Amino acid sequence: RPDVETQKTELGALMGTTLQRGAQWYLIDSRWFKQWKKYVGFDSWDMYNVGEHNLFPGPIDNSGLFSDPESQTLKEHLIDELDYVLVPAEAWNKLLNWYGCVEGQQPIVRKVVEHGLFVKHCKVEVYLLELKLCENSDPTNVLSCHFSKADTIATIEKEMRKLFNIPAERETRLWNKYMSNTYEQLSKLDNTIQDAGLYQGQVLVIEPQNEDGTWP
Amino acid sequence: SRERPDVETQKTELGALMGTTLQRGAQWYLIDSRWFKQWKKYVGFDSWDMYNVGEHNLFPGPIDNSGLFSDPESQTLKEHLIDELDYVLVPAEAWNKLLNWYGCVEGQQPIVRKVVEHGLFVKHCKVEVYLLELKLCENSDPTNVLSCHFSKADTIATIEKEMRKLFNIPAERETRLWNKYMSNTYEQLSKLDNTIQDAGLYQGQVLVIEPQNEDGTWPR
Repeated sequence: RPDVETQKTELGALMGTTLQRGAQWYLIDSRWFKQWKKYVGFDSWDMYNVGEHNLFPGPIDNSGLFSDPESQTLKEHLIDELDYVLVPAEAWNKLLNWYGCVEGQQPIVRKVVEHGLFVKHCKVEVYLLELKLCENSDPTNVLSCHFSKADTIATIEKEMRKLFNIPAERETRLWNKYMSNTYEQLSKLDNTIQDAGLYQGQVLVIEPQNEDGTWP
Repeated sequence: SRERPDVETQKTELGALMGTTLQRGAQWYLIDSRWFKQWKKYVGFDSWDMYNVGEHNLFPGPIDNSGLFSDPESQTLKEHLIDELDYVLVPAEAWNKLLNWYGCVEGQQPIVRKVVEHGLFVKHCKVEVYLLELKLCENSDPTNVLSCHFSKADTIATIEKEMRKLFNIPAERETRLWNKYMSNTYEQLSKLDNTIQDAGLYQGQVLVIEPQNEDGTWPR
């Protein structure tokens, strides 16, 4: 880990990284990151470095972002710039090389996706859609799976063929079980998961065409 | 009194505004996404629909933002609204067209916000939907606290400029600005240079300005 002046410079060179679709960004609790800035005097370019030595932040600690310490599920309702900051891969690597991280904490990496109801703009997708997937012929075998809001219904079917070994030449119908025994067919495989209005923990069942031609 | 062109023209005029970038100082408007997604379906903005586009039963009616207020009367914006989920932001030209075309529910004012540069690391232009509220007070009258709203991009110096105004403090009079938030002790806000976001001030936080006495002593 080089001295604070050098850490300010190397990370300052990354100040202007733009969001590009598909790029990976990392979350850092802003408690840790704000302390780091005070330590290196990041928000101040004077002849003499202004960092505060006793604010040495130690290992990167994201435990504040976690609902559970064991599982490191992200808390819900975190606000960018308030609860955490987003750093490009290059900056994350520098900070991690320099400080290490709290034992057990996996890096919080997320991808840039393009979205918008009107104007399109990029953002880092911090919360993915969690779905429960199962196969018509064995409704008890249920798998949790996470999808991007920008992924399509096609993405989902494809994933389900993979998880349940449904031949790609076979015919399928995808059903949203949105109530006890009430189902809607997902047939517009072209559109995004948002366009479909699926909720977190939503149950989807895929139904393969029987080998004879019939339909369960 | 109402000019509204056909849906294809509506689609094209708004489509032409989609290349608008966020620029510091620009004014953008919030529209409840429920209204806006219905307008998109009505005009076939995303895809053509042979059975629904232009049809009267898709007409979205007057722009209605009431689902965005926490207070009907005062039209205060709910907190924790999510961009692209609860509302969409549109450029001023687009807002003008939509309001002209459709009007709005009687009594509703436009929800207008400005683009600022901010960020804890990378600085981004973003529409600032929530200003930061701050309680301000003189050292000599801690019972008199005014509430003010500041941009996250505003500087400590901007707050001092404003506190001097409110409490009538002469330019040549020196001041100290004090910040005590969950602390046990007053910290002095000394770097007038940095932004409210840099300084990490919190919503509804109190801060106090202490003017130097004329004789040179300090009140604390």
